[PDB]
Amino acid sequence: GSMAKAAAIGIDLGTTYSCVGVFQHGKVEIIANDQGNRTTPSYVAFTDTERLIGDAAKNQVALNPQNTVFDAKRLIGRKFGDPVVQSDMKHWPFQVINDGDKPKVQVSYKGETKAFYPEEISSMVLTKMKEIAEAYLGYPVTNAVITVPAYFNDSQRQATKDAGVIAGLNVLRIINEPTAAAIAYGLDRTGKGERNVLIFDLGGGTFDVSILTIDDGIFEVKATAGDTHLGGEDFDNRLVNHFVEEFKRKHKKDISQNKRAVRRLRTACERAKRTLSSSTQASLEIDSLFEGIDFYTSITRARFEELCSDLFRSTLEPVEKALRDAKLDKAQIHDLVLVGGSTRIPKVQKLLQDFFNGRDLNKSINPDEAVAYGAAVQAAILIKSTRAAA
Ligand SMILES: Nc1ncnc2c1nc(Br)n2[C@@H]1O[C@H](CO)[C@@H](O)[C@H]1O
Ligand SMILES: [Mg+2]
Repeated sequence: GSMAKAAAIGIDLGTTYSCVGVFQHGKVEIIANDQGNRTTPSYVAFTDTERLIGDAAKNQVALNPQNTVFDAKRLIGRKFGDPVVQSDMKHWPFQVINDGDKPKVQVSYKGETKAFYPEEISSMVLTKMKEIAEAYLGYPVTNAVITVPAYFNDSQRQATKDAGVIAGLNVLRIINEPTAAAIAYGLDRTGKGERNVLIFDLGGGTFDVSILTIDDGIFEVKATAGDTHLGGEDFDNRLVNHFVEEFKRKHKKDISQNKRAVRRLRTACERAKRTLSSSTQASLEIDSLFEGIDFYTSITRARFEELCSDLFRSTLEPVEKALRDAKLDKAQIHDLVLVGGSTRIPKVQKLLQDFFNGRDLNKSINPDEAVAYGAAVQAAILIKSTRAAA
């Protein structure tokens, strides 16, 4: 009669990390990749012999910075002359070239110089997310919902669809990331009446606040605000500067000019930062960090909180701005939703909860997974083809 239909997938195509989910048996499964990771780095690396995507690309970045591409989402659908592009290029070790006022990333790959459009790099990330899903489902996947930031314009949305098409995916719909996080919590399934929802999205490099109004399952974006210069990497930087100073005090040595030592320090700082979200202190243990000196130390959650105190407080400025733009008072927000791994920081949670006079934060769906979760819920809804009974 009618053959069983393959599941459709939800993909959060993130700036730094991507995530894939599938809605089956009345629930979402966020799919781990073959290294056991529930999120995959949005990285693509090029060598003389291979094209590596995800963890394999990020894990070899230290010695191949010129040919390992990341942050293509910051270039997608933008003109080469866009001031955002021009500023971002100064921070990237890979080459960005001008092709008819359209940026392309240029690398050494399989014996040649090759340039790729941002949508081609994103299609490579989407191919890896599709393969992650197919390894779990055990059959080919065709249909997907892909998410984008609410502030993406028509060109940025079309370039994201183009990336899905290059990857061999049928793009069911491009949906906003804050909308997908709200869908993950069923905030569009609460019946008749208006609900005001604030999405608090703190990423690796950027911070976004969105205010949505939901009325009978219909979403309206009421206000967006944020800080392009606020993310998890800024907290890592504060710990790096702190430990560089500590090594100077303790051993009378400045490590800051050995890239390997700085990199090993930063990698350790990011893990210590994650431990501090669950524990009140964390050890830092690096063997032969510089001049054969073992660096065995610790940091309390209180000291880390003091180090990033101004940065954590600054998340409340875009919250207040978004509320003024939406013409709403904080008491009028019905639901608060946390998105991004950096939102696990207890002090970040406390500052926001205190701002909203003790209100509960929706954080039960892993914040680095909520967007893919909502996208998977929507993908299953979009492929339904029920014919009405008489
Ligand atoms: N448990 C956690 N506590 C604090 N931070 C975290 C945690 N988990 C993740 Br993931 N992060 C950070 O989220 C960002 C995602 O690009 C990176 O800066 C990660 O370091
Ligand atoms: Mg995100």
